[PDB]
Amino acid sequence: HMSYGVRLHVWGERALFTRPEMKVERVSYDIITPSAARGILEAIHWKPAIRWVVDSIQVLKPICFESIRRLSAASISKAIKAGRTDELVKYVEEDRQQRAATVLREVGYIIAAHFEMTDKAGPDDNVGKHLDIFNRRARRGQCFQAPCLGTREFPASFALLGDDDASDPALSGERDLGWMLHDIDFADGMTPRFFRARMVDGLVAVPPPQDGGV
Repeated sequence: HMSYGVRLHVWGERALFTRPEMKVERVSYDIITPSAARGILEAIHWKPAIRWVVDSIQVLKPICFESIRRLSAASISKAIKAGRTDELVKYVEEDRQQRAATVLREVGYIIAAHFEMTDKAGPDDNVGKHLDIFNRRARRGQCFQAPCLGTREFPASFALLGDDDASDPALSGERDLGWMLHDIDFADGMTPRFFRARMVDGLVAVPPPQDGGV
């Protein structure tokens, strides 16, 4: 059993879909990953009975980045000159505490997903019930926890869209966004998988699990 697809407009001032291979600095992927999209639908509603599957992502806004940080050239110079490692250690600890990042700026996507009923489904569980809890909640802007744009420091706004339906020159045509995190192993909820994302007039089809992921 699967639901009809829902459609969820998500956006924010900033986003950070952390690239996993660069495990020192935090850099964002060019667009929301399927796992982060799944993770937003689950924030609105999830239960063991159900499995959210992301089918496609529509990028609404141009891909722009920004260097951001949450003690400078001359201070280093002076503390070395003054022979003060204590201050130099404080400056190092302090720099790490800014947790420098390269984040997406002013984003907005449309997530197209559905859920499938799981083997954890009880007699009281069905598509109708669970689809209606989701829609009621999304319409109302309420959720189990605040959805995020990749990391918890970036809250996700969202509105539910209707059933039906690319004019930005930056988004049109076929574009190869290359390899990116697809989603995490359902099984151990830890070992990541990847797919080559391709974008057509904003639309990025998302392969299912059993496929040329990794």
